[PDB]
Amino acid sequence: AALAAALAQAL
Repeated sequence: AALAAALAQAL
């Protein structure tokens, strides 16, 4: 989830 969240933001 952590990784999910961050990329959501990044992309």
